[PDB]
Amino acid sequence: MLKQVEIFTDGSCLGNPGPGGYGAILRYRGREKTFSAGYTRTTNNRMALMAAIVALEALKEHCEVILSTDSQYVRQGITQWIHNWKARGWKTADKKPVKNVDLWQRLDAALGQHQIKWEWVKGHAGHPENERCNELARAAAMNPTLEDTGYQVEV
Ligand SMILES: [Mn+2]
Repeated sequence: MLKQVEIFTDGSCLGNPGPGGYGAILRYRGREKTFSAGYTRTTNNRMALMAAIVALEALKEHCEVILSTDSQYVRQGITQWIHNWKARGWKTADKKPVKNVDLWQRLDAALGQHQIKWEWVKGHAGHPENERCNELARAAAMNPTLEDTGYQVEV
């Protein structure tokens, strides 16, 4: 009846923009899979989206996902803009390209693959997993090996 999985995520960036990284943990009945990658020039918002995107796309079957993130930006996108974006060809109020459309569309595609249960956490603090994701994100940010291809300007 759909395996239940828990995903923890964290995006971290040394600047705005600047080197950044994402950290994600996927827990299933005890065991977990780690995901991390560093980029030379990106933003915290994009890394936060990427963390979720990567964890979700790694699932090979429909699952019930409890997705935890401390990103206020992802929370706002998910809870207040995603709906209208799709129902509008991904354009703002006065018909204009939405910021980070490349990652939001990719996330939306992965979210539609599962039964999602978002968990809006307030920072790492007392969440072992998210704290762990932050560590991985920072570590990747300090040793970036990829370019955030979908990032240009508009900041
Ligand atoms: Mn964080």
